Amino acid sequence: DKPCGKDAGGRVCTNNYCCSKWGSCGIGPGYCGAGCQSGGCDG
Repeated sequence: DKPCGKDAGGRVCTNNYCCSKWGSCGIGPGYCGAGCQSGGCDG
């Protein structure tokens, strides 16, 4: 499995997902909240 965000250069999944603080792509409270490095986040 591969990184996103700071541990990749910024990019995320092709879907409107969010990048968690350690490079895991997906959706959830710590993915799209104040944890978000990049992607379709709410904050």
